[PDB]
Amino acid sequence: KGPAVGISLGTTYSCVGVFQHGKVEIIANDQGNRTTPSYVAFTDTERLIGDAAKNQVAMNPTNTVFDAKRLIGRRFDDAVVQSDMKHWPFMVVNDAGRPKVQVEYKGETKSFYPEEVSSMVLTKMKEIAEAYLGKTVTNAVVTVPAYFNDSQRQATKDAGTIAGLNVLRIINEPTAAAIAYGLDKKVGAERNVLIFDLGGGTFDVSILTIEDGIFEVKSTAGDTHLGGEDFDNRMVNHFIAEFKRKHKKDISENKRAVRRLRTACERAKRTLSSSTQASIEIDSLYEGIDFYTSITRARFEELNADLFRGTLDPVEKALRDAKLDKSQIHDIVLVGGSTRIPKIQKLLQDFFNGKELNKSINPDEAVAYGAAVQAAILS
Ligand SMILES: Nc1ncnc2c1ncn2[C@@H]1O[C@H](COP(=O)(O)OP(=O)(O)OP(=O)(O)O)[C@@H](O)[C@H]1O
Ligand SMILES: [Mg+2]
Repeated sequence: KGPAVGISLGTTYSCVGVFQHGKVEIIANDQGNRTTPSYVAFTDTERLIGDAAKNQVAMNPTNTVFDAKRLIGRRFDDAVVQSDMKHWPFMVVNDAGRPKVQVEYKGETKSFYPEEVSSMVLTKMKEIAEAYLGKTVTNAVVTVPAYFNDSQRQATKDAGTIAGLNVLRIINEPTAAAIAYGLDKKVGAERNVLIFDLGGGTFDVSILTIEDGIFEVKSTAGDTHLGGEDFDNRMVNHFIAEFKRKHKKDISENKRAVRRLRTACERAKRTLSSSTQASIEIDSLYEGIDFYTSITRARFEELNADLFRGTLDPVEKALRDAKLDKSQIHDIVLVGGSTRIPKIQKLLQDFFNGKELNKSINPDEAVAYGAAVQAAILS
């Protein structure tokens, strides 16, 4: 037949994995990345998806779509939608109560339902899998946050159908993470697991109680507007200030300068999770001025201190609601690309009085990993 795949669809990135010969392989895309941006772009001549889309965002703000996960399954009159709209550089219109994204493709203006944008990303993932597997992918298990209602889940299932994917099942992201680590095996005991998920733009904390294979979400908390992007922003402002100090030039207005500076920062941030310092080299940032500088892990940590620290409040809240003390949680798994940050790992352990963190599986691949296993058994 055909190997069912596991797909995680995140607000900023997506990932696809497959279970074969007892091992789960996370499939790398055309650029060789193990995760693909959830970006879709429309130009005069083409429809760009993934890395190709994100790589040209500075040029096409109005026709480059993202955050479709924040729209999916919702209405236009939805307070959330009404708030989010204020920050997207693309158009969201009302179509009989449902929101739609309006872009210009090949001179003509077009509109898409949130699920159609997601189906585009889903198609890229399916494509990546097939290119690797050398076979056509039909069956799949897609992940969704635990707090998604039936409409949001419906729309995700739909986005899968559009892409020609037979969605075997939609499972929660935290549950997929648990399965990745094997925290679902029956041990004739009640296990309390805390899933700490800090991705690109969202922060989710979920306390699961696993009784004989059966998962039970006891509490959830977090911030839908706190993620790795907020950390990048802090770097940007910092460097803008420095440029204005060394050159007496404010580049805030120049959207190209800022958007290129941001890309440089996000990159330096990743290397800061291994090295203690990274350099920023950008040619002709503003006018013909080349911006050559660098940051240390120490400085980076200072810039996001309050943010990193504030991460513990949602954790305290989740425990409180679940009616558990720090000592009652058996396993803590790290999920989301942002958890690779050292200071975040330290901060969490200290809170759990030195308890060991589960983090051998790349945190941004954990959900995909778990869905792959789940997909495997489902076939
Ligand atoms: N080494 C690293 N250090 C810090 N952040 C990293 C590292 N590697 C990846 N990231 C960050 O992880 C984020 C992507 O996380 P992930 O791939 O889990 O996102 P996601 O599921 O789309 O997230 P969400 O749904 O929360 O937005 C980006 O902010 C990226 O900068
Ligand atoms: Mg994620």
